[PDB]
Amino acid sequence: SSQIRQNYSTEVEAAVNRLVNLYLRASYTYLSLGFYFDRDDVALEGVCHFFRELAEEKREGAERLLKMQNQRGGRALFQDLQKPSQDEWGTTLDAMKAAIVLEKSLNQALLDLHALGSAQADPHLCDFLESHFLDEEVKLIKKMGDHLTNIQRLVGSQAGLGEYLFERLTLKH
Amino acid sequence: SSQIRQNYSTEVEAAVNRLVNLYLRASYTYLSLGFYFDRDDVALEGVCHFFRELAEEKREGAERLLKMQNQRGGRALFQDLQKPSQDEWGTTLDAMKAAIVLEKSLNQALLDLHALGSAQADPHLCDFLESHFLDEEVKLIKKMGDHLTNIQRLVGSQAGLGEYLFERLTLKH
Amino acid sequence: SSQIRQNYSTEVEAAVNRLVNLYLRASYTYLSLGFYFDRDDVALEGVCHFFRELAEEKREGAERLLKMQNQRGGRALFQDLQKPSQDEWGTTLDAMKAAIVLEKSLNQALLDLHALGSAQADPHLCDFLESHFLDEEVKLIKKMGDHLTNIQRLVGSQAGLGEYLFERLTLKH
Amino acid sequence: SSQIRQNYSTEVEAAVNRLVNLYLRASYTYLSLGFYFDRDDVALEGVCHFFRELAEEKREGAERLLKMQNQRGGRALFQDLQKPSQDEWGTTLDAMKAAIVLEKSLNQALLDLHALGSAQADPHLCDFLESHFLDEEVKLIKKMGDHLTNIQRLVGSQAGLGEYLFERLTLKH
Ligand SMILES: [Cl-]
Ligand SMILES: [Cl-]
Ligand SMILES: [Cl-]
Ligand SMILES: [Cl-]
Ligand SMILES: [Cl-]
Ligand SMILES: [Cl-]
Ligand SMILES: [Cl-]
Ligand SMILES: [Cl-]
Ligand SMILES: [Cl-]
Ligand SMILES: [Cl-]
Ligand SMILES: [Cl-]
Ligand SMILES: [Cl-]
Ligand SMILES: [Cl-]
Ligand SMILES: [Cl-]
Ligand SMILES: [Cl-]
Ligand SMILES: [Cl-]
Repeated sequence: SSQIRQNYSTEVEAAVNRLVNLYLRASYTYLSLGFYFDRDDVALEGVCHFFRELAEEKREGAERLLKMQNQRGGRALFQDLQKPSQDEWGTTLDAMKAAIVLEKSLNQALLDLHALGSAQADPHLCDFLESHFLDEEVKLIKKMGDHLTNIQRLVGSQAGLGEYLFERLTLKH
Repeated sequence: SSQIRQNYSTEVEAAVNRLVNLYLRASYTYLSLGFYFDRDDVALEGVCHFFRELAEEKREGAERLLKMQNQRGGRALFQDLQKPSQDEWGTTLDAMKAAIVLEKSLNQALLDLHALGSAQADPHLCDFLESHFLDEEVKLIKKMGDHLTNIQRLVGSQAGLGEYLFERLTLKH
Repeated sequence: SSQIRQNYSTEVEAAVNRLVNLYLRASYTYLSLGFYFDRDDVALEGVCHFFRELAEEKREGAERLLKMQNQRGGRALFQDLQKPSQDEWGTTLDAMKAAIVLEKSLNQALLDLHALGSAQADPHLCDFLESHFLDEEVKLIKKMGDHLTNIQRLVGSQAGLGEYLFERLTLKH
Repeated sequence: SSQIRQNYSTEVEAAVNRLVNLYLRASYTYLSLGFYFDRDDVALEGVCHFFRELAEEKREGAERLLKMQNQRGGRALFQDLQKPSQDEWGTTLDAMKAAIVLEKSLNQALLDLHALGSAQADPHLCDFLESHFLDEEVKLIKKMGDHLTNIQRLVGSQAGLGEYLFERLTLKH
């Protein structure tokens, strides 16, 4: 491919491009989740901020993958970005469940790429994912699960009241 | 009218005087809303502060209109100020709905003056309203709508509890 | 649509959603332009930084449109994001010409939305575009044109040499 | 071997000693490259500094390997250091190509040691190489490739002029 490319399979190169597309899709999903909670008829500004911050983190993930692709001598290829799965996201409970599902899918794609790298004997790819993605995803998913449990505990008691309290007393605003 | 007056119609001059009267009326309404929430039998001090601050903003709006009237070479004319529409304002929900209606009426008067200025080819009037009124009104109305949604969410759960929480955890105090 | 919506046409609401999609498309295009110049076989890091910064500005444009859509009581709707028009962008000259074409298309969409707002008598939309988009686009397009002229002057003399010099002595790095 | 040695194969111990010899050889090569560019008849002081800094980094690599060898309870063994492959290194283009070849050979030796560690089930060796060598080598090789492209772009235009410009405007001096 390149003067610099060394030990970098076409299979990993393509899988990295696909991972960029997944991260950018996830970023777009979080942009939609954030602006839904800014609606005047939803108006949970801590929830909007929580998802806007995730939008930024997923775009920064994609950018780190793209930097690595060029450092390896691979070639970035972009594809269309599919729109998010919903236009309206329901309650904070519904939204957090959607978010966990999303992150679990990202985490499965990271694990699938790690396994490809291991099959291709590409230790720099495995190190990169271990250094910058896999621990961050486990930590995020635990935080989301904690939030889900707290929202569940709250909305089981009194849904509107509970959703307000969660936004006010757990989420940053 | 004046050594300085230029491109400033009698129709806009009169409409500006009427707008001053509307802004001062709105200021008076917010003074009544604020002191109602300071009643010992209502006692929502964040709500009182929210409306007292709006009272001040509407009087500052009127004063900016008056400064502009004199900068254009128009003549300020004051009329009686009608008392606010209610003597007691109900719950925080009722009060916020009254406030949104009030602001929407101010915003319609601004839009009507903008349209007059455009019909009279008065771009300094249009710039002035765009610079100092129209965006501020859209922003305020969105904030009020956000508050309304949060109060609704709260009082649908448990009215007294919800009203206390909103005052404590959304409004500044 | 909403408790707050006032003077906000369905035609402008839809056109704003389309403008968000154009700005996000442009952001994606600039992401591809930036990472192309980071290729080891292209390696113009000031050019990469110039387009990455534009990527960020166009995503911030989209986010400002989305905030305004919610402030007006419109509803954000997202569509698929088409991939950029090229996978490889040629020389700095070719890339800057692509970028000017892109910005001129954004500027035409802004002008078309301004004209719709004027036809719908929506002065808050016109103020918003005048305050935050139209001057910034004219300024950017002039800068790009200046760059284009300098690159042309350089590559007409000695293409590789000239492209290096432009990157080193005009672009930030 | 030792009171402390645990899970540390003789095969990895020997391969580490060989890697020390390769890193010290590379350090010596970069010392020769640096002083060649300090010749009065070559006189590219940014190029001299670039290779002297690499000389230092490769000796620090060797020293880190030696510290790890002792931390594992292996025994350092030193062999003769072969002289660099050339006495005169040509142009900056020629020198950077020599340097990339050198670094690719170091990177292949690191990958070969990683594979040995994986075959021997030595995760501390794999972690050590991933923490301190493999990412640094990928980053260095990308930088060198970027430099190579820029030098090529320059010397294709006007060789002496281009080499001066690269030294002056890319390399630190
Ligand atoms: Cl392959
Ligand atoms: Cl396509
Ligand atoms: Cl690993
Ligand atoms: Cl806020
Ligand atoms: Cl007149
Ligand atoms: Cl009277
Ligand atoms: Cl105007
Ligand atoms: Cl107090
Ligand atoms: Cl309509
Ligand atoms: Cl679709
Ligand atoms: Cl305007
Ligand atoms: Cl840099
Ligand atoms: Cl052994
Ligand atoms: Cl010997
Ligand atoms: Cl490892
Ligand atoms: Cl010196």
